[PDB]
Amino acid sequence: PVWKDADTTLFCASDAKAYETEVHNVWATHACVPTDPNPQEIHLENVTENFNMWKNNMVEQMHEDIISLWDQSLQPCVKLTGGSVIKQACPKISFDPIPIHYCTPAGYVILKCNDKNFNGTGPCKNVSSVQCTHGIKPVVSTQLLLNGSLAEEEIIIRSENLTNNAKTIIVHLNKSVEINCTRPSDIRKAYCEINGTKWNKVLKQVTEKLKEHFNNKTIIFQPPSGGDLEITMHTFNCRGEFFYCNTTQLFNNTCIGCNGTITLPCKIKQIINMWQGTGQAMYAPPIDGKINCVSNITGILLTRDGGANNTSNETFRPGGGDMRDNWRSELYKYKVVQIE
Ligand SMILES: CCCNC(=O)N1C[C@H](N)C[C@H](C(=O)Nc2ccc(Cl)c(F)c2)C1
Ligand SMILES: *[C@@H]1O[C@H](CO)[C@@H](O)[C@H](O)[C@H]1NC(C)=O
Ligand SMILES: *[C@@H]1O[C@H](CO)[C@@H](O)[C@H](O)[C@H]1NC(C)=O
Ligand SMILES: *[C@@H]1O[C@H](CO)[C@@H](O)[C@H](O)[C@H]1NC(C)=O
Ligand SMILES: *[C@@H]1O[C@H](CO)[C@@H](O)[C@H](O)[C@H]1NC(C)=O
Ligand SMILES: *[C@@H]1O[C@H](CO)[C@@H](O)[C@H](O)[C@H]1NC(C)=O
Ligand SMILES: *[C@@H]1O[C@H](CO)[C@@H](O)[C@H](O)[C@H]1NC(C)=O
Ligand SMILES: *[C@@H]1O[C@H](CO)[C@@H](O)[C@H](O)[C@H]1NC(C)=O
Ligand SMILES: *[C@@H]1O[C@H](CO)[C@@H](O)[C@H](O)[C@H]1NC(C)=O
Ligand SMILES: *[C@@H]1O[C@H](CO)[C@@H](O)[C@H](O)[C@H]1NC(C)=O
Ligand SMILES: *[C@@H]1O[C@H](CO)[C@@H](O)[C@H](O)[C@H]1NC(C)=O
Repeated sequence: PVWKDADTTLFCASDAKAYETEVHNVWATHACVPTDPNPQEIHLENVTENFNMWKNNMVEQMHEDIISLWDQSLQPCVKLTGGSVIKQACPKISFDPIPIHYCTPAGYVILKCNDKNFNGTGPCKNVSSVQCTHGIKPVVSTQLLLNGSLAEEEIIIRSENLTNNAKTIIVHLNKSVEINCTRPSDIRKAYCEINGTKWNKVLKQVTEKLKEHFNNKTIIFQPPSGGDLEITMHTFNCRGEFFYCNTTQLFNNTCIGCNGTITLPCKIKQIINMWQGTGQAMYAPPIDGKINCVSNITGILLTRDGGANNTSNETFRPGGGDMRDNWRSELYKYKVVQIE
């Protein structure tokens, strides 16, 4: 077996159900093939391969997919794009993401890093070859990574350049923390419940691994200092509704009598700034009754403050400036190569 580094157009595979009206199933039924019924993972013995999650074309490929999934799936009452206004019908839709497998065509193969504490760049000594990645849910989110996979041993810090403060940091947790978001039966006010004990325990460990990477300086968390609501708030879609939740209680440092349930104030917003970059979208008011979603916090997006090089401290705020890193945090151990 011999291969070289290569980019190629991938196809997608799903367990999408053709009878479903849910938009991710609708999309993957007409835009993906069925899941590999006999997927074979092939260990490459005493091969060491280099990987680079920040320089990986599958990320931009998955990105183009999720954009076209959202363009076909969501129907706003009004789109505000490039100085024109298009207004269509905005019926409520069924929204619940499903895992998407990414697969190489003929003559290419996907390599998978399996070293447990791989950080995303550098050599991997435990390499396998696969035909499709594992099922990845396209969870659109800010501040927290939701419903993703877990690191298998220690918590991992991922960055293209930790000494560059403009590069987003991906925190891969080894322990999921549940975040239970409810809009009960003003109709836009909602709330997310988190186990404070669980979260403060994990974040303590996040601080200790960050301190391992910032030469034992004191690690401080802070809320985002300004921006649009999509930045200052943890946003996500629960059943077609766009939730905006204040996380200031999560990135508090004293709790690093607060060991019970954190209750995060949330609001369902009709008008949003589109993460596609294309502008302002307006949706209809939320459905009647209780809107609940229980998700797994599996990672944190952090950007570190600048100008503290002569300081005792490093101060980190939640979030990043590109949906692509959400995809990166599940595609980090994957690499396409051309078979030579
Ligand atoms: C001229 C600029 C237009 N710009 C935007 O409209 N922006 C600016 C930035 N590129 C990305 C921002 C974002 O994160 N939106 C979002 C929407 C829904 C969910 Cl569920 C979510 F988690 C996040 C939105
Ligand atoms: C390499 O990874 C495999 C698959 O995840 C796992 O069984 C173990 O960590 C390693 N095994 C060998 C033989 O290196
Ligand atoms: C990733 O691992 C390499 C060693 O292979 C190391 O040089 C690099 O700094 C690591 N990245 C981070 C963000 O720690
Ligand atoms: C998670 O990682 C930390 C170190 O990063 C470690 O102390 C802790 O035991 C790990 N937890 C689990 C459940 O593996
Ligand atoms: C990381 O960022 C710092 C400051 O932004 C820069 O001086 C350094 O050259 C960068 N390292 C790499 C490997 O690009
Ligand atoms: C949440 O994480 C647990 C393990 O931490 C896992 O068993 C469960 O399936 C996850 N839930 C979702 C919706 O991914
Ligand atoms: C989520 O919260 C609601 C109300 O706060 C509660 O009724 C429900 O049982 C909770 N679910 C889980 C899994 O904690
Ligand atoms: C938080 O997790 C602990 C274990 O870490 C568990 O015993 C407790 O029930 C949880 N508390 C809440 C409020 O969910
Ligand atoms: C950082 O702190 C730990 C404390 O456990 C210590 O073992 C380690 O040697 C320190 N490293 C540096 C470079 O100060
Ligand atoms: C989050 O809540 C705090 C008070 O708990 C408030 O001061 C802050 O302005 C809120 N964030 C936003 C973006 O409104
Ligand atoms: C995470 O997965 C659970 C179970 O599939 C789902 O109910 C929940 O809505 C998901 N969260 C998000 C933000 O998609």
